[PDB]
Amino acid sequence: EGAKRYREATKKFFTGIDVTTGQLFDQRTDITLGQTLPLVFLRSWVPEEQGLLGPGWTDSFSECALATGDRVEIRTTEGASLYFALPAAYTHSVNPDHPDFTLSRGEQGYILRHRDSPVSKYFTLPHPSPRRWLLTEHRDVYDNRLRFIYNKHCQLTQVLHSDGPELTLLYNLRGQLTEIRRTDERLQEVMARYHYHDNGRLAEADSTQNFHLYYEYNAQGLISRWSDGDQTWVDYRYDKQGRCTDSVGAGGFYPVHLDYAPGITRSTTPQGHTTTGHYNDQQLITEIHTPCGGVTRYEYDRWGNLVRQILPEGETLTLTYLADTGRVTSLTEATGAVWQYSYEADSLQLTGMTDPLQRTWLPQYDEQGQPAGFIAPDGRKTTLTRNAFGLVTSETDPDGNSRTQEYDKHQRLVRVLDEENRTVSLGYDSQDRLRSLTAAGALWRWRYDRHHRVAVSDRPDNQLEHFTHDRHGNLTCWTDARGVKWQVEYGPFDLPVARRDGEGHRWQYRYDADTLQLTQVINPQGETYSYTLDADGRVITEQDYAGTQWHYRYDRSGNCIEKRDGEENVTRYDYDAARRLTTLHTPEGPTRYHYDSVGRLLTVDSPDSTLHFEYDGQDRIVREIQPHGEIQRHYPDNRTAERQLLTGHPGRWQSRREVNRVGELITLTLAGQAPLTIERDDAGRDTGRYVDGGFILRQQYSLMGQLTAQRAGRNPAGVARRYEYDTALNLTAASDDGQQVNYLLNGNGQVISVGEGRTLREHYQYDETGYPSRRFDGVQEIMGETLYQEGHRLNWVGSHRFVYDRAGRMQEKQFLAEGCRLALTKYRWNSQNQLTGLITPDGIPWEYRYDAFGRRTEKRCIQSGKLTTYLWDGNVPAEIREYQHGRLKMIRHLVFDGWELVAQQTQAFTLNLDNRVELMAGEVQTQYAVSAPTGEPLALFDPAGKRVWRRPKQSLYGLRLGGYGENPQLDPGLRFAGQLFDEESGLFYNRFRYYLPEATCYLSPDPTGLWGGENTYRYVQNPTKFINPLGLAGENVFIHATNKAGF
Repeated sequence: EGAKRYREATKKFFTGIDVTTGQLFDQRTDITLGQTLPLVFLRSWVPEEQGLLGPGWTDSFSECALATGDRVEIRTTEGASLYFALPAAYTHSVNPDHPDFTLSRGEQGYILRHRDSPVSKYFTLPHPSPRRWLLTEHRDVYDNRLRFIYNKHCQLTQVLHSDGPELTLLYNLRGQLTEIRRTDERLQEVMARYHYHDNGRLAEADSTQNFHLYYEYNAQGLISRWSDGDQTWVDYRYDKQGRCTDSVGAGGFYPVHLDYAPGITRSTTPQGHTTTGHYNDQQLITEIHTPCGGVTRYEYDRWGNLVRQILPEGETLTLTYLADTGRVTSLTEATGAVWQYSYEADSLQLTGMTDPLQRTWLPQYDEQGQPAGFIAPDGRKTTLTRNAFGLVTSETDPDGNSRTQEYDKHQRLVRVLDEENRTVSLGYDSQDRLRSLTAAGALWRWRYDRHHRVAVSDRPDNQLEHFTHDRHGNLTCWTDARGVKWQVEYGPFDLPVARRDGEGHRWQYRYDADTLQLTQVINPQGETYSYTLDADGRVITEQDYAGTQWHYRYDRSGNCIEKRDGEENVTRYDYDAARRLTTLHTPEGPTRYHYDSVGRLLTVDSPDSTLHFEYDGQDRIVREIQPHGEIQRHYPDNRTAERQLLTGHPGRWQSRREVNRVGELITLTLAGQAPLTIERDDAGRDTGRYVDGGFILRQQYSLMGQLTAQRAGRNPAGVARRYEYDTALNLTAASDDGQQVNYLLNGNGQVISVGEGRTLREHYQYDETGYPSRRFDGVQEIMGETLYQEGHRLNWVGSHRFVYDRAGRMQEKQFLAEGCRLALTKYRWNSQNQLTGLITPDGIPWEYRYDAFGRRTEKRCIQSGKLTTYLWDGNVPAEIREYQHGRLKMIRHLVFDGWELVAQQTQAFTLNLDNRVELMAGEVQTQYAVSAPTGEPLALFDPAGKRVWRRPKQSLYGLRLGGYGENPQLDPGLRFAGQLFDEESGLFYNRFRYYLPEATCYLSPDPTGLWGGENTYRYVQNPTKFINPLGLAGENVFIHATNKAGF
């Protein structure tokens, strides 16, 4: 037939070119406006079609309908038309091959609507001369409109949007469209420009909001070369039948060769690796063969609905349909879980979904049939409200909490009022660019360049930050409020090839030609980090800056089934058909995972521990079983939670938390004690905690949200502190009781020196890579020239020499004094997680055990009888117990609010009779904490308000350099956020890695890789403004202090 099936553009497979036809796919958006319904000028390439922009180019404004007396054809902006049979005996028609569209008869012409959209298109203007009907408007069910106005001689001159926006089209004497201008409330802004070759084919397309592109054509009127005009281009060569055989981009990117045969298309790279398609007579892809092997197969209904998918290992996903509706009723996963759907009879709109656990959700619909909330499985309704224009003005939860929105006369959102009656106010330029935002008495403003990109930001503090974009919209330079410049450079495809710090040091990147994945990083000291890719683009080996290597192997479907490190340790993985990890094999044994029908973990079994979980209804966890204890969460209410810990000398601990309708803790209650009240500001920051007639804490914040003061005590000595900040928001000074400390920083915000009363206490220097290593003094003098081996691995630190393992772990530490004999500290790493495993100091050994999540469970020393056990409530401890000679010394129950300690209870046991009795069981004592921003506890207070413990004096990077005060036994054991102190070794325990304070570094390389950061052994850039709470990736403690160009 003289037709081609319509495809939805998500069912098409591309290389470089549509594999099924050898046809170039180009589709570019040039304008985008409007608030209620969108006004979008989009153009696409279809060589044998015409419209605005001349031969070959067609666009959203030139859609039309044709009617051959009883059949109607709609010419959409895709490569094919829609066909409908509409006799004079019928009001509406549907075609099973594109069942989303319905065509209905109109007053004059036809009306086309897509099921899941509110917008309908009216082809109701006769073109004077099958019969051609022009597009005349779009209309919402809300009677919003977008009107197309034609002059005499049937040119489109204007497009009017009922909100306000309004476009004028302009033509030259040859009728060629040359410009589109926005002509709206005395505006004259030019929105796009077009230029043509002498033959009238489109030569250029300059778009204010988008890109400037150029086009060249071969002698057969087919595209030969498009370019950015600066560094990007792709080149195309064609066969005698119009099909594309070769493509090459700039820089050697995307090199493809295509071979065509009837039913089969194979595409090959310059290396000879070949992908193979198969497709059926409807141009639906049936098999894909990848170059490493592996065959994926698809099977279709007679109307081209996908019914079955088989992955190359045999995972089979099946579907079933409601005969001709095109509506899916069952989806069966490869694990056998069945999902079920049902639809309304009169109109094919979803009335219910059932999941494999027999929970049912019911969608709800307003008048005009637009969604209006849902009924949850519990029977609890959520509702929505809409103004006369269809904009959501109210949303409501079954608790009665509600969120409210208000709209300008141009239907722009101008005020958002949230569930806690905090308000945000917005402001707009005449061109609808977001000009202003008022959030909490802080006012933000922005200015824009001629391409509608942010030029200047004007912060609440009256500071100016400047942005410079290239013509393509890549942020080439950022200038912060100190005038330091951060710069980054872009290559052939807006891939960044280099970036330069404010100190001026430069980094470089290299990309894979076939896939544009990152394959190399060059250090400012010339060291290199590298990936090697498979034929399928999988990473099969990576190599570290120091030259450590890892190797991987994969299965047919793409899962990773083996890892080999450089110590010859082979880790293996087995997966279920849903790609969940199901077994882990290690030199130390198997670990087994078990799941339910829905993907919820029920049991992890491991060489030395077992975890169990139970869930209740809303996928809250209600029980956990761990080694050493249990947790039982009650949840009596939507805004309450009660936790009980049972451990065992049987012990129990209870707490209750209450929440302020927006998720923030506002009260804490410990069983035997009067409650603690937490106050919240309009930004949700904690401004104070108090116990009635007792402890009170008060805190102040700047308009940039940084903490500027703390005061605490028996309000009616405590702590009394102040902070000062730079204009780039680095901390410059801190003071307590007048003892001011001063920090000075280089052009990276790294502390050069610490002065405390004009005396210099500490100073530091940094190398070209940012490692906090070169001459430094905190407690001893560290020299810079013997600090590192080959790749930021430690060589000499004072009188200690370090030896490293073949796998890049630290293996020994040697105190080579030359006056004393050998002192050796030994570490015994395992393989599952580079867990420390064991340690031998100058004498007595110590051993550690871990859970199945990487969370330490024990710490034992058999020689002296010391054991420490831990119970965990998530990413932070819940209970700690400490034993010697088989009896308790201490127990700590701890409550956290984020990474910041809020309260602590402690019982202290001691035998006094020297008889087999656990004597003098003491009384629980509650302490309330005051903490620094980066998570270090500063002081602890009695509920009555008396201070009972105070932090010793401390170095920038954590070294203790004062003495212990009163009550050293009440020290919680916490350092920066996420870390615990090990006094036997002087190491700070992060979850996945161990930190050495004396060297500012971790003992082992990053568990993830370059995702964690470019610096594999560095802890953090600045201990006073960053935290690293898991061992994986550092983050800013305050928002608005983040680097906007990236790092």
